[PDB]
Amino acid sequence: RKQVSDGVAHIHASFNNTIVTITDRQGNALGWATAGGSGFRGSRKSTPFAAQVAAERCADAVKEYGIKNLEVMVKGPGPGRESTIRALNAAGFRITNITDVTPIPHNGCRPPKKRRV
RNA sequence: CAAGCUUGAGUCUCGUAGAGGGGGGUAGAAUUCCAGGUGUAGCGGUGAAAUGCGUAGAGAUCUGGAGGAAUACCGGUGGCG
Repeated sequence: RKQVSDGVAHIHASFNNTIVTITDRQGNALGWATAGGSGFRGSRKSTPFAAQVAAERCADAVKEYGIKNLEVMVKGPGPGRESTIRALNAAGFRITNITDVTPIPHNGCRPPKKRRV
């Protein structure tokens, strides 16, 4: 548990959940928190409020590392794309960059079939 | 039947556009898998769940590798056959 002061907030904003992982510049994870692990199951898990409290709890899992400036890498179409960024900025964090890294295949693999719901 | 004619039908000259066809090569993004680092209790999924994966360390993230398939943007009641 040494001091970093330079982190990256990897937000995995899926349709069903939101996973926030704070790593250093190299990519080694220091702490993480999810919407499902913050007391939300089912319908409450895929909400911007659950993502916000997950970003709040993940920012507390790295208080021993003393991060002052951290990057934001958003990935996924689900809710909590901007809610986690707001919850990270409100937690006393200097957001230096925000980046969308959602994977886009250049017409690669075949996706599953449509749901006849 | 015989001889014609050039307007139908073709040949030649010079260019133009095109996912037209057959063969070979190669590029990047992504999925999956394998090995390793960080890291910890969830992940995944749904109307809600459960089956399923996960403390034998999953999911997340980072690095390297393997393999196959299809070619985002261009891209368009656009083009060729």
